[PDB]
Order: sequence, then structure tokens, then C-alpha cells
Amino acid sequence: MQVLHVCSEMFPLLKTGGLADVIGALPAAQIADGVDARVLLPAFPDIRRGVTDAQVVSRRDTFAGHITLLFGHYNGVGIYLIDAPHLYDRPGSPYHDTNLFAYTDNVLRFALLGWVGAEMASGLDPFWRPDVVHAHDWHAGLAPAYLAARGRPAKSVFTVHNLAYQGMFYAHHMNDIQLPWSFFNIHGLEFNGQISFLKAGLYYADHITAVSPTYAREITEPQFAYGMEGLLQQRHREGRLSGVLNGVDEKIWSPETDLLLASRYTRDTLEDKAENKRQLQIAMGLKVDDKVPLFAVVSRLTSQKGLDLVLEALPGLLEQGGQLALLGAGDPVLQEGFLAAAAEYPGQVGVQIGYHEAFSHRIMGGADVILVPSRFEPCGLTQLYGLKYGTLPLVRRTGGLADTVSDCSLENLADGVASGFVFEDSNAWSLLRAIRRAFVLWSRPSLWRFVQRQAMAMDFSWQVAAKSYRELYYRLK
Ligand SMILES: Nc1ncnc2c1ncn2[C@@H]1O[C@H](COP(=O)(O)OP(=O)(O)O)[C@@H](O)[C@H]1O
Ligand SMILES: O=S(=O)(O)C[C@H](O)CN1CCN(CCO)CC1
Ligand SMILES: OC[C@H]1O[C@H](O)[C@H](O)[C@@H](O)[C@@H]1O
Repeated sequence: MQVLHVCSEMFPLLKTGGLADVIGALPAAQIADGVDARVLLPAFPDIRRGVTDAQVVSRRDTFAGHITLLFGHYNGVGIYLIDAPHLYDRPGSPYHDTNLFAYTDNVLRFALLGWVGAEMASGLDPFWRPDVVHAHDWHAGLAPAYLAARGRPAKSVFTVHNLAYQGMFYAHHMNDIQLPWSFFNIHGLEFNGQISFLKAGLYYADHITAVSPTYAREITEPQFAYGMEGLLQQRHREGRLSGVLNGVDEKIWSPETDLLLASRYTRDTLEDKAENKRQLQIAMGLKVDDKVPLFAVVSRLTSQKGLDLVLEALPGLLEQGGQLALLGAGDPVLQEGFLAAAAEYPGQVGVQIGYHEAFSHRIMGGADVILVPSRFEPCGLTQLYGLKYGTLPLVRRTGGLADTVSDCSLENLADGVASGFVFEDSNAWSLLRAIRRAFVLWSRPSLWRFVQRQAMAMDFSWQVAAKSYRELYYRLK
């Protein structure tokens, strides 16, 4: 069974969110579980420089100009790179320019990604051909469309990591992407009078996967599907929609071996976590104090994440004696809101705006609680990292958060299953009740430790997840 993943990022070469973590870890797990998995990425500069053994496979002309298909390895997995400097050799984000505006040729940049994924099924590489093309998110959404147009020389799965990003382009671009004009149809890639790469992925794939069992249910609802729900309801009925939960990469997110930490620690030696908290407090300019709970955020700052609710709730949190440490980047309103809070409450609120990979580990390893009050959350990895690090997640019951965190209710505590704090509604009052629950648990240190050890006993394994994907691939044939 040979599978090609088609996507736009991969940890540690290029990362803007959880997708990169998935692509950095899933393929190696699949290989251990008996599927020959390879990855296809655009040759963005950070990616191209990471793959040092890359060699030329072939040159092709394309609706978007010439490519050199390269192939090399990273961490033992086979990586194909689409080297097309006129599209991909640009500094910064792969998705937008430095003024945060989408590149005007994005339609071509990402249409090409899907085209190469499909061409691989037809022998673009004379020595290797995938049985299944596994496309991820809108960026790779045309891969199943190009496959369909060619008579489906391989099977395809499309996985949604986030349905809010639709890959919308003006209809006239049908002229530019070398797909049959008949594809521009509601029974096709058309959506609200435009081309949607997301729609294309959802429509043309043999099978759709979402990144948690409950998100897969949620996206059949208007509230989470933003117009796509009719298609997804139909595919559900056809047995062509399922959920497979992400794992966590233990090479990188384990307090037991984490080299980025002041002090490594384990489920049975949580006293060794204390030094990380002390150093985190110092680093953030917070009062150094082990008697007080330190809440944390490591997050993109967009409305998805419900961090406006944290701002609303902050005074109540501080009033009860807590501290906040936030690391994040995104909406300037949020950035300034949090910067203003750090200014207003020095020694109680520490804030760092920007993307800092190493610092996220130091937060995860030192904080007592990780706040993930999401409006929607296809899976969420930060809460999984919190569980593994014994930093209790406080989450809204939605998407993967609902699948992975067990509230500290009476039953869950009595059954030995409690692992964090859960609230229901997207408002600050509902958040504040879960925050109070945390303060109550904090006042009972031995119960807190009991819950920490349960959180750290939870397992989210890529090789287990790989087993589910493998069943899917063989079923498709
Ligand atoms: N500002 C940041 N600095 C460092 N890492 C970040 C930052 N923001 C998010 N991350 C990391 O990016 C990943 C986010 O993944 P996830 O929780 O699935 O949410 P999303 O993909 O929606 O951003 C995690 O590895 C998280 O630690
Ligand atoms: O905003 S764009 O649609 O132009 C580009 C991407 O969709 C933005 N993202 C969302 C988060 N991603 C990785 C997080 O898992 C994919 C890049
Ligand atoms: O699948 C990896 C990640 O993809 C998306 O970015 C989602 O927002 C996040 O919930 C998920 O964990």
C-alpha cells in the first residue's frame, strides 16, 4: 500500500499550526504500521533547505509554468518537493506576503500542488506511484479534482483539518487551472458563485476524513460547516465521511525527554516540574510563587480560539489569585488587548506576541493549566500537549476537545477518569465557572495531583491512528 500525502507544511521544516505537527509525525507512524507513506510539499525556502539529499526526479511544463520535481528524505521519510521558484521561492509565510495580504497568484500556487499530487498517480515519478492520494485542507483540495478529471488512476482521501478556510477564488480562474469547465457546478467545485478548493476536496474525494470523531459529526451541521453541510450530510449517508483523531509526536512533546525544558520530569516525579514554573515566572516577569496557579495560552489569535473570552474573564481570574502567561500571534485587536493587560497587571500577566517554538515548550512545561476556550476546534493539539505535560487543560466542549478531555465532575473523579476542566457555552460566565472549578481543585493539592497523573496517563498515538487510516486505504483498494 503506497500513499502520498499532499499538503503545504511539515514540522520542523515549516509550521504555522497543528497541520505541520501532523504531517511531521503521521507518515513515519504509517510506515511502522505497514504502509509506504511519502509526502508532497511545495519547495518553500525553509522546506527546500531542510531536505539536503534531494535529487531530481523530473521536469514538467504545467498550466502554472515549469516544475522540477525533487525527491529526498527527512527523518527517514520520503519527501517530494515541487521546485518552482517563480511560485514558491518567496520569504515569510507560504500563504501571504509581508503586509499579510494573500499572494495574488495563490490560485496557481495551490492548484499546482494538487495537480502534482494527481500526476504522481500517473507516473510523474517513474519509480514510485501511490495507490492512494491523501490530500490535506483546502491547499491540496484540487488533487481529487485532477484525479477525477483523469478517470481516477488512484483513490483519494481528503482530510479536513479546518473547515473555516475555504480556498475561495473567482470563477474566471477556471481558465487558468486546466480543469474541465463542467466542474464549475454545485455538483462540483462551485460554491457561492466562486471556485472553492475546499469544496473541490470534499466533493471529488473517494472518502472524507476529519481530524476528530466529533468534528466529523459537527461539520454535518450548518453551525460548523458554513454552507458545506448539505454535501457533508450526503457523504455521511454514503458512508464516505469519518473521524480519525490526531496523535502527538512523542519525540518532541514529552516532558520525560524534552531538551527545551529547564527540568525534565515524569508522571511519577511531578515535583521536578516546579523548577520549570519558577523559571517561567521569572521569564514572564511574574511574581515567583508556587502557591498560586499559573494559567497559560499558546495559540493563534483568531476568533476560532475564543481568546476574547479569556480577556473578559481575566479580572475574575486575577481576583481569585491566578497568573496568566500568554504566547500568541494574530488579530491585532487581540494582540493589543493582551499587551494592554500585561501593562495593566505587571507581575500577574505576562505576554509575548509572536511565534516562538522553543518558548511554547517552556510554557507547556511550567504552567499549571492550559486554556483552550475554543469556539470550534477540529482537534486541538495544545490540549493534548497539556495532558501529556500534566498541565491541566481547560476547554470548551466542542470538536476534539470534547473527545479528549474529561471534566473533573464527581463521576469522573470517582471513576479515576477526570483529566481537566470543561465548560459548555462560548461566553465569559461559562468560562469563569470552569476557572472557579480549577481554583477549587487547586485548594486540594492531592486531588490536583490525582488529576495530573490521569491526564498524563492518556495516550494519543500516531501508530494507533495509522491503523485507522490503513483500514480506510485498503477498503478503498
Ligand atoms: N505563538 C506560537 N508560538 C509557538 N507555537 C505556537 C504558537 N501558536 C500556536 N503554536 C503551536 O502550533 C500548534 C497549534 O496546533 P493546534 O492546537 O492543533 O491548533 P491550530 O492548528 O488551529 O493552530 C501547536 O503545536 C502549538 O503549540
Ligand atoms: O488563510 S489561507 O486560507 O489563505 C491559508 C490557510 O488556510 C491558513 N491556515 C490555517 C491554519 N493552518 C495550519 C494549522 O493547522 C493552515 C494554514
Ligand atoms: O489537525 C491539526 C490541526 O488542524 C487545524 O489547524 C485545527 O484548527 C486544529 O484543531 C487541529 O489540531
